[PDB]
Amino acid sequence: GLVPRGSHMSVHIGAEKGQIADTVLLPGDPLRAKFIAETYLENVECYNEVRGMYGFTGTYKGKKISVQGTGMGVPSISIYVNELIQSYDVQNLIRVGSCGAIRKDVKVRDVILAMTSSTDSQMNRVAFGSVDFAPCADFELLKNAYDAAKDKGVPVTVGSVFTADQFYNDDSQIEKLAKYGVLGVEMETTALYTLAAKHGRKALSILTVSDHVLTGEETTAEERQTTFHDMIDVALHSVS
Amino acid sequence: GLVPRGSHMSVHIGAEKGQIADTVLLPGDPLRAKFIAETYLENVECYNEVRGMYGFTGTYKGKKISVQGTGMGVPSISIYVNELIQSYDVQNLIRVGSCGAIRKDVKVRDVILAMTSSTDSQMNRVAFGSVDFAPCADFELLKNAYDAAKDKGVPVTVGSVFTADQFYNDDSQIEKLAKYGVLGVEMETTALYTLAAKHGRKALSILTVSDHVLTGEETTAEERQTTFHDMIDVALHSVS
Amino acid sequence: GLVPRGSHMSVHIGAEKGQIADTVLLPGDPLRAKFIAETYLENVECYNEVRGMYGFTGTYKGKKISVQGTGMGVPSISIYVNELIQSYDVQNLIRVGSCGAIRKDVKVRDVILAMTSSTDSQMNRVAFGSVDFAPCADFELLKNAYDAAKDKGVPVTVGSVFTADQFYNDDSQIEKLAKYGVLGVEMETTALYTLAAKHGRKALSILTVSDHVLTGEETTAEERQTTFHDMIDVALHSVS
Amino acid sequence: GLVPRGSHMSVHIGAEKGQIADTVLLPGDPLRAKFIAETYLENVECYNEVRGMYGFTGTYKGKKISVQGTGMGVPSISIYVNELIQSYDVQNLIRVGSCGAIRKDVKVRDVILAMTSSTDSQMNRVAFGSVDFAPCADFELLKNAYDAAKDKGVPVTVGSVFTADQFYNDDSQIEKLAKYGVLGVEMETTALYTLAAKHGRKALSILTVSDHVLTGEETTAEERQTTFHDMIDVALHSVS
Amino acid sequence: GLVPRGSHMSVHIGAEKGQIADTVLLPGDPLRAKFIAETYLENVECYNEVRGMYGFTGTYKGKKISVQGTGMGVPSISIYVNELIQSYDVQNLIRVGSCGAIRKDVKVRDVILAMTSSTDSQMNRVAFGSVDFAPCADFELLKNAYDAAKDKGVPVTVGSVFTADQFYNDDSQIEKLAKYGVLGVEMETTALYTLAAKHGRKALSILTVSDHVLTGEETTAEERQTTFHDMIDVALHSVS
Amino acid sequence: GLVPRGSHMSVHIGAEKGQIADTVLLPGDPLRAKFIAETYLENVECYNEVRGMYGFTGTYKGKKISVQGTGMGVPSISIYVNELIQSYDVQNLIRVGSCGAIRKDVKVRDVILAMTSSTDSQMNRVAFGSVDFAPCADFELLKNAYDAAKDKGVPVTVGSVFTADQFYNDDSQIEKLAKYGVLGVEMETTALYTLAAKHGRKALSILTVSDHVLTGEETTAEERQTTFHDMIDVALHSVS
Repeated sequence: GLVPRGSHMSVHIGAEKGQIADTVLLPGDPLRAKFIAETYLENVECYNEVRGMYGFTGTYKGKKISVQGTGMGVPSISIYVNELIQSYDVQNLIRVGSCGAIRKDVKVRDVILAMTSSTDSQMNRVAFGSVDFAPCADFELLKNAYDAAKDKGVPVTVGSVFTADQFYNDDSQIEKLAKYGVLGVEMETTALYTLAAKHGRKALSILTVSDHVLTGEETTAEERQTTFHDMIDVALHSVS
Repeated sequence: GLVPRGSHMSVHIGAEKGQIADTVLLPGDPLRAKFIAETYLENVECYNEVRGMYGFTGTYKGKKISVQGTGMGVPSISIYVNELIQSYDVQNLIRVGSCGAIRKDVKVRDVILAMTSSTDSQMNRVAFGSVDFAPCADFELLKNAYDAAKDKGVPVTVGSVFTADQFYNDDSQIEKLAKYGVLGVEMETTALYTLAAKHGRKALSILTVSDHVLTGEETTAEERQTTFHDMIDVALHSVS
Repeated sequence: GLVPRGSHMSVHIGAEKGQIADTVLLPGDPLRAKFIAETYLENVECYNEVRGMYGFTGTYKGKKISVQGTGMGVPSISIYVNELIQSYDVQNLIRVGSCGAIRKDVKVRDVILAMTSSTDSQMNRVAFGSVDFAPCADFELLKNAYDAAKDKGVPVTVGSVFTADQFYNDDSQIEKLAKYGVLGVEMETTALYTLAAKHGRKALSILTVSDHVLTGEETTAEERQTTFHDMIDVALHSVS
Repeated sequence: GLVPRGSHMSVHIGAEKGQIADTVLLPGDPLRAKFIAETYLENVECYNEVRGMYGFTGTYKGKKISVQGTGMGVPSISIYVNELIQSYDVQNLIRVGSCGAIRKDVKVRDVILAMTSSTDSQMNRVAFGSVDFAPCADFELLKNAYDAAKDKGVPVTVGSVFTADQFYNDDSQIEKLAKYGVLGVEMETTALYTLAAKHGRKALSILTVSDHVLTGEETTAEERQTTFHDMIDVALHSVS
Repeated sequence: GLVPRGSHMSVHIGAEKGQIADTVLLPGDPLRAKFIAETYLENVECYNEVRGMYGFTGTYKGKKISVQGTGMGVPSISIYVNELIQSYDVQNLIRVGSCGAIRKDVKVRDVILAMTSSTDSQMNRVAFGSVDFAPCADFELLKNAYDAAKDKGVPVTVGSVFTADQFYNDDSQIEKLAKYGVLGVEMETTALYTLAAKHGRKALSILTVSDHVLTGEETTAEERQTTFHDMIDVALHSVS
Repeated sequence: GLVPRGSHMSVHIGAEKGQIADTVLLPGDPLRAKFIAETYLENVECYNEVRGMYGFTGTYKGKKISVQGTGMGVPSISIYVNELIQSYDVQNLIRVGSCGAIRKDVKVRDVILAMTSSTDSQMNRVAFGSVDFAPCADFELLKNAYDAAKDKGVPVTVGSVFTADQFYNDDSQIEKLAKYGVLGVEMETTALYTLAAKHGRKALSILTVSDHVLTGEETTAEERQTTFHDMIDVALHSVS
């Protein structure tokens, strides 16, 4: 190929049978996938370079864990999640990413566990028409993560998020969503939760606050990096 | 009035401030409201008879608790939940009701805790248009309920439900909903969860299975009554 | 059961074959069902106590008439109307209820006969998708009611209503509906008219004004009660 | 102009103030407008030739009546009805046209009076969004027409119709519409009823059967023409 | 018939096979169809008088060309285009009409070639539901028209238009459409392009400016008539 | 930062304003952006490494050109296009990518120029509601591309495409879209064309066939690489 190609079984992932673990962390940024795998895992290998969307496999306290970049937005993560599920038999899928907080009571240091997500994606209206489908986290994964946070005293907030198609949106309804108690905005959760459930696999999204969208309250690198480490510790402890 | 009238502040509830507790159990059937209050609570008073939609307040373990029938469907529960929240300052709202199970893996003895609900009600499209709003349980209540169930060894399943407008529906999508992991069908949760969140109150729906919609298999009175009691016990332990 | 159970053939109505008349009046309030049956009919029997949603049968000038509370909202009346039609072979279904007036020209003393109803329920979009279905009264019933009113001099207005899902609605379009000539808001007619037509039965909604929703002009008990009497007289004279 | 031009106040009608009566019959075919005016009215003048969409004014038993072709479809009739209402102060608008019957029980000789109409036009969703708006005939006009038919012994049916955007429609739902009681299909009524009501004017559609859509039962010229004459006689008598 | 009838094969066109050319110009105004045929073509015959929607066939530099009025709006043109395509085997369909300009940069003398059209017609949502279908001109016709205009120095602008259902529309989104680059508003192109494409025929809409919608800046007869002649010259040269 | 960060002015592009050209080629795959820049351009520098979404700038025959990976799907390309337009004042935006052909008449060697795109993205319904917005290519770029292809003898097809949200879609309407003349499926064009038009910039999507969706017929490496090189050659000649 002119550039790396996927496998016949997975057009966007150039891996073979067995190279991807049953449990996969899913950051949006493939360079964060790299950073996570190299910083937290042992015996790391890169199994995918197709489209520069790096995927890695290594071990955490003897258990195989993969870390796969998803890109941004429902259509991008849907491609990777479908291929992970259908071609690599992945069982547990945990997004680890950022969100923009939309309520003042959402604190910079809180690790957010998404129970569900609202969206302006049409993906579920395409499937259900007049039905509003509410995606749902796997409770076992969510509870294990909450327990991992609580056991250490890591601040954790459990609620809902909004999965946006338009990062830049002149027609945003973030103010109203915040009034209805939605915690923050990201670009992946609705797809991860819907596709995992449709195929009987377990999904969870863990998120940290990268900014406060409505107040412009600033975040610092120290705050963001500490909370990021807590997020990855929670994700890994919860599956251990 | 020709029949009992609501109060000026609450057109559908004939009570006065203080007569309803800050925690209210919400069965759909006002005769189950009566049964619950008289069976489980002490020193019970009926504070509402408007439209025969009985509401009661009594004592459980040193606190006042109320039990208010809601009727069936999003529009009916919305009227009672709005009035309880806005006129009686209710803080914790816990639906206790039945659902039709739509998956083989949902057992007759399972107490269901709804994380979220899908719907064919237009109530959220009316507010949000192109946005699919995903209603969300209060996790504090949900986790307390889960912990109460686990403490006794009551079987508990945590996931999503479908809030139907049409109990009889030629255009039902319950097969597809079940494929997407939805546990069962009921007629209230979307409204309870959306309105509680909009007003910063805490809600949870606890459900027991009254029938298996897709396999057709019937429940026994012994199965239903056992699980009903388990649901009420769990409910009475959902608020810290 | 712990509380009254429906019959096998009608989950929400605990009656047997023959106990319900072929002509049924449908107030929303089951206590008004009781008031109507006991005040206007002879030899009254209560055939349903399931969910406290009382239904009665008696005679009016030798004709059997039933009066069945429906509860509030499209989902609730849909349950009762489906069971009445499919399980008890009911032929004539006449709602007798209240509405909030939305036009200054609608007088508190006018009995309203609904030709059709607009709605924000999704029930018909669930069935028809891109089609806007316009529910339609049975003209024979409507004509007979109009003639009954005119023969005595009872004030009568014929036009359309709006069937709301949300009695409390921050996103109401009642101002625009009034500009388009809609008379008032209630919570049942769309379902009654659509379901009766689907099954080839005759329906009509007769309504009286409980409130002036936009002008804030209040109604008195004397006005409401006289007009209620006129409504029931029109319903019964019209079927005689 | 290269061809006849509308007036400054009415882009599609080349008339002056006063040339159009306050009561206007609205056939879809401008040649039927000519036929009706010439055959039924005295001292006929043609007030419009713009776009060949003929409009005429004459007298029937001394009352001024106009007959204006509308063309086919919601957008075409909307142009004429808006201009008639807004620029010529028209008060009573009565469509006289054809429909395709969609029920076996609709008889070829029955004159149809439309109480309301369903549609697949987006015109009302454009205005109301999540609301299904149900257009409504003026009851005074409808009742006058019904009484004129009964007085003259003309067979008459009253019910609802469907206003189609697509005369040829691979995605038609007319079989389902017929099951819900809809009598026939035409292409104008939703716009006439909605726009007349929006401006506080009176409208009615009277229709005769030109075709049996679902059965291909045949109609004859003699049947069609006799019933057409009945329709026009009903329209004119109802207005005098 | 009381007035002219269509043929059995084409309900709205009273012609026989062979009488209509494989290339048809489609003005909305049948009097403009007449003007075009009589002014530009030789040996003209009128093949249709049904509903006064005149169609003509003649020759231009020896080539058979038909000119068929369409009426206004998606439903009217859809009737004529369906019949032309399905009953008369028409291959090339070129609308020649007017539009209201919605941008300052669209000049009164510019001949507009529409690449595509937006709409508020539901015709494509009826077919595709959640999909936004974008109708597309045949590029060969478009390029031939472009080349014909350039050859003479006739000013030409290529871009998109908006096909409106409501010429008079209180809920218009013209301002937003102009911001997204849409050139003008007309009432036919979406239907023409969609139906031509569905049947593998070639379509193009050529348009001239009759009005500036947002500024009320005036056009004169001399401007409109000169540009009209340019439009017909481009259409005919382009098929020569 | 833990990984590369965007500029304050462009959250997802870590470049200084002067590092990006006024003309940007937009492949979905950032490794194809690398290949394009290294293969075709002189004096190449990489200006972005944020999220591994590489962007490069060099010269082609003396003209400054950038090549920026967009990722897959409307939300991803919308981020990059908004930042290019708003923060780097990019004027010409040309997607160079793959599509799945959906018609037998689309040949493997055909370079496709998209005039417009349909979609199942909700992005335009979010903005326009009841309006179907049809995105439009810049005709100047399209015509230059067409002219360049013809000059070289590269087979070119001009028509419409479908912008999918779901690469894997159980509810796909590909068969119907092909019937309506749509050429192929990709995941970016609607966003590119909509956002460029909204901001008065010029856009075009050029596409090559990666496979035949509906016949399973595969392409070969030699076919794909030949046509890729044709596409880039054409693109490098689309700006006037």
